[PDB]
Amino acid sequence: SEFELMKRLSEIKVLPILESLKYIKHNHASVVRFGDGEIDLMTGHSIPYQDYNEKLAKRLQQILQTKSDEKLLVCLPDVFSNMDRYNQNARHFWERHFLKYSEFYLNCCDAPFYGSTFISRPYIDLIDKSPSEAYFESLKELWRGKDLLIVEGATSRSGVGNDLFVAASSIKRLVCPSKNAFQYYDEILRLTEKNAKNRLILVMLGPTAKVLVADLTTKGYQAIDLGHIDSEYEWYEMGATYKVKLTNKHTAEFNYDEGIELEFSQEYQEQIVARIG
Ligand SMILES: O=c1ccn([C@@H]2O[C@H](COP(=O)(O)OP(=O)(O)O)[C@@H](O)[C@H]2O)c(=O)[nH]1
Ligand SMILES: [Mn+2]
Repeated sequence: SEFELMKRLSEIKVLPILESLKYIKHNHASVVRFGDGEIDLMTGHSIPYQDYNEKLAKRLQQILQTKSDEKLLVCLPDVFSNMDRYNQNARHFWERHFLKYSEFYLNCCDAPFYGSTFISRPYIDLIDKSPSEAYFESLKELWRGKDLLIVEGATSRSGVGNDLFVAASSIKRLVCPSKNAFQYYDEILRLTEKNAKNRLILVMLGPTAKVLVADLTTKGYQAIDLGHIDSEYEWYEMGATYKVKLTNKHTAEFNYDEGIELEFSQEYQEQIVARIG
């Protein structure tokens, strides 16, 4: 029975958002997050913004086997216990997901603990949004007073038009393709390294982000996979109750980057070190 698989899967232990953040800070750890799309890719499917690629799938599988330590926190969706935190559509989505991949989760995810993939998703799927302010405040402490290198796609525009990164000392951006970034992986890694001197690296780049963080970490850098944090922050700032489309940039869960009306932001443009693609 699926019910019995649900119970068995609750053996997986995830540190929820605030606990994950305490871990990252205490340890100055890199962070890689596995979401539903990564599992889809690893098992042979194409996902929003990234076509199936066998080399990518293999790297993702290797990275998932890495133990979490003071250098790197490996994260999973925080859905194996206390699912009642999430709204009905999210609960259904996630249970369907881990039931489909029960064999994957039961067999490949045997570490003593994982961080939360939802460090990038601190608002919209929660029934009780009261803790979200605290979540975002804790997140911001990661980059307060830091020089940042943000590696993201052309539509991501993380922090653009909002105050998410206002307390960062400086921002440089490596702007990559908004879809199929893995095709340019070697160049992305090469230019990230070149520009990372004395910077904290934040990556918003789908499955490619996980490989980048893994490789940067092996080279001794702290790099944090932050995914869709910008969409969540925008929804939080407007007090959104549902996933509303942003007009000026990519929006999480809108899976084709359609209908985007781009603006010219001099400040954003001046932050761009190079474009890849
Ligand atoms: O080839 C790609 C794949 C995705 N992204 C960006 O990656 C971010 C989302 O990353 P992820 O899937 O890790 O987000 P999560 O939902 O797990 O927070 C968004 O800004 C996308 O625009 C990108 O720019 N290029
Ligand atoms: Mn996602």
